[PDB]
Parts: sequence; C-alpha cells; structure tokens
Amino acid sequence: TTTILMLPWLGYGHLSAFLELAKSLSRRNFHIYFCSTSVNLDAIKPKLPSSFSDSIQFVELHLPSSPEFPPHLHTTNGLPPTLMPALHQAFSMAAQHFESILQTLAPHLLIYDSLQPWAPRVASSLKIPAINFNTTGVFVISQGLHPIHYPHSKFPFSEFVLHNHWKAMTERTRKRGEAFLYCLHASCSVILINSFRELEGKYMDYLSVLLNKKVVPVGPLVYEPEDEGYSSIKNWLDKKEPSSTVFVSFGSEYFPSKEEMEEIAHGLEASEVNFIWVVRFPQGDNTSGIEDALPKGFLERAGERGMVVKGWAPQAKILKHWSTGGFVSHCGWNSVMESMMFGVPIIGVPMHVDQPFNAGLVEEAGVGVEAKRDPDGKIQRDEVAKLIKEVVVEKTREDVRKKAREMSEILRSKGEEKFDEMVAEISLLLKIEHHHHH
Ligand SMILES: O=c1ccn([C@@H]2O[C@H](COP(=O)(O)OP(=O)(O)O)[C@@H](O)[C@H]2O)c(=O)[nH]1
Repeated sequence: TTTILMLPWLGYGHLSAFLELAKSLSRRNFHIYFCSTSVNLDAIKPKLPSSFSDSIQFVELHLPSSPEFPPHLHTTNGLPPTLMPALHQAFSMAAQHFESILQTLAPHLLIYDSLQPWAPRVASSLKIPAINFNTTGVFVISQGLHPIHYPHSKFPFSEFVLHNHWKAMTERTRKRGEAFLYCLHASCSVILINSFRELEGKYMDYLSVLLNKKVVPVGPLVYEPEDEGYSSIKNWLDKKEPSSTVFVSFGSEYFPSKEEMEEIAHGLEASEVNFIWVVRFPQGDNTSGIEDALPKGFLERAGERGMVVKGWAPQAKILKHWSTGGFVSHCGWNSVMESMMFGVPIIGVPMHVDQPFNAGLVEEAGVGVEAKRDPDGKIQRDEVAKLIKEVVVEKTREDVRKKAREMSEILRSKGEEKFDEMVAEISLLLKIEHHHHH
C-alpha cells in the first residue's frame, strides 16, 4: 500500500482541508499518516468517521515548549495574534522531530502546506517526494506570484483592485512571502489546490505558466457533519422565516477589534435581519464576556432577531439550515467553499491575509458581495447594513442568490472524479522517483 504523510500548517482551516483530502486519498487505497501538534489533532479527531480509523493514522509532532508558550497554544485556533510569530518559529524548530518521524515511518510521499519550507527540504534529504497542497484558492496565489515576474504590469484577467488598507498592511512580510515561494517552487512536478475550474480555471492556467508546474485542482473540499450544541441553535432557527437569517463568523484565527465589532453590530441592527454571530476571545482570556465585546444595549435592542454564541458554532449545520439566507464572513477560503457548496450568498467582510483577495473573487463570480471599506480603511456600518438588506431582508439582489444556487448545483454534481487528476500525477511522480532512487 502506498503511504502518504500529510503535514498541514497549524491552523484549524488548514487541518480541516488536509483532513478532507486525506479522506479522499484513503478511499483510493492510500494509507495516510496525518501529522500535527496534539492540540490540533484533538480538535480534528471528531471530524474523522470511524470508517477511516484503519487508513488515516494520526502522528504527533512536538514543538519546543515553555510555561509561557505551552503545547495547548501550539495552534492558531484562538491564539493571541501577537503569538503568531512565535508559533511560526516554533514550528520551524520541529524540523528535527519531523525528520525522525519521516525516517521511522518512511512514507512514499509527503504532502505539505505552504508555510513550512523546511518540510520539503527534510523530505528531499530523505529521498521522499513532496507535493505542496494549498488550502487557499488560486486567485491570491497568482496575485502574489505575478509581480515577481511582471513587476511593472497590472494583473491580467481581473478588475479587482486591492484596497489601500491592505496594500499598506517589513521583513516579517518578506520572509513569509519567500517561504511561501519556496514551498511552491520546491513542490515535485505539480501543486495541489483546494479550488475548481468553474470558479478559477483561468487563474490556475496563469499560475501554471508562472510556476512552470501543473496546477491540479482537488476542490471542492468541504466538511459536512444527534448534537446537543446545535440543538439550542436549531430550535431557535426552526422558528424563523425561510432564508431570513445571517450567520456571522470571522473564522478560527481572527478577533475583530472593538471598533470593528461596533460597525458590524450597527450594520446588523440597522438591517433588521435575524442573525447568529460567533464572538470569541483569545486563549487565556476566560474573564471576557459577550456583553463587553458588543455595543452597550445591542442585544437588548436586537431582541428576538439576534443570537450570539460564545467561542464556536456548528457552521456547516447552520449554513445548511433552511432559515439561513446569507453569511457575513471574513472570507476565509473554507468558509467561502462551504457557503458556495450550501448555496448561501456571502456578504464579505474580509480582515487580512488572503481574505480581501477571496472576497474579490467572490464578488467576481457573483456568488456574494463585498462590504467595501471607507477611504481610511474602516468597516462601514452603512455598507454592511445595505448589503444584508439587499441580499437577505428585501432580496433585491436576486442575481446574487441565483448565482449562489447555481454554484451549489455545480458543486453538488461533482463526485470522486475530482481526485482523478491528483491520483494520476501522484502515480506518475512515484514511478519516476522509484527509478531515481534505484
Ligand atoms: O465558529 C466557527 C468558526 C469556524 N468554523 C469552521 O472553521 C473553518 C474556518 O476556516 P476558514 O478557512 O474559513 O477561516 P480561518 O479560520 O482559517 O481564518 C471552517 O471550516 C468553518 O466552518 C466553525 O465550524 N465554527
């Protein structure tokens, strides 16, 4: 049996997408070693049905630990943002443990994420082929690589303009970029990406030219789950009108500022929509409460229309509920893919990293709308309220709703043939590499 070790970056969205890919590979008679920190493995274990217990094996990776950065913080999930550089550095320091794991397990292939250039380096030293799997979409990667080759030319095939807020948003950025570049360039023969041609084909073709490598889509990769946490939420949603409610979430690794929450809250209130909003506090803060993060009296004024959930909610179950008419989202790529799969239009409030590019692609495909920031880069309560009202409450953006339903139909028609290309490229790569090693 051909064995694959998978090494996601230490974020919940990365773990989730890698796990869905692991499931699809396991059904093609690959044996998977799924490698991450213990805190990440514990968070993802509930998402693996017992049907996979024999073919997907978890392997713990150990990072350097200290009382001030202990192992339960070795994840981006709820991590204080100021600890993000320490987490990247600690992950790079796991390379020797990673080498010993690869020596002991001797997998035939490594599939690695784009935040760990040390991983393909270790694999190559051990004569283990390594392929890069990207859990973002293609658009942001092609936008990042284009200036390296065409520094004086506008990006082709798109009218998207990045807001000055993010253009402004030095060596931390450069080294993360150069690490990302290495991960792409080091990949053996192909790169894998969680996207699909109907959405991003022209950008995959362009990225393939920029890299001189085949770009292989393996998307849509979307996780779909008796549940007590959803029960209370389900009971509330069951009393609402169809397509009347928005889910509001900024993902697993972002905490909007007090001012950002103010604009979102006032946008929700003015729109008169029903909403479920996930509000979170960073690890180590178990004093803070919902009431302090929100404007004074906001939940009192919202009354029956509003529900705030602390910490975490069953996002996929909520989006699939017939009451949900929209998704106010930071536009993390897994959230975008889920929203498209479930046919829910996106109201984009991107915050950082790849999100503004994802929101621009959402707008371009017409399956959602982006709440634009004002000249100074602030979220605008008026823009949030107007888009919720148009898309969900009054439903005057029927173009958006129809395109989102159309996209869902397309995505639901896809089957296991979406993995045919990846499996053939893996087979070829391993057969070429077997001759080399000989
Ligand atoms: O309260 C929450 C917040 C997030 N998610 C899931 O966490 C993942 C978030 O991934 P995404 O790429 O959207 O954003 P990130 O967390 O990486 O910024 C998605 O699968 C969401 O469905 C969830 O289930 N409940």
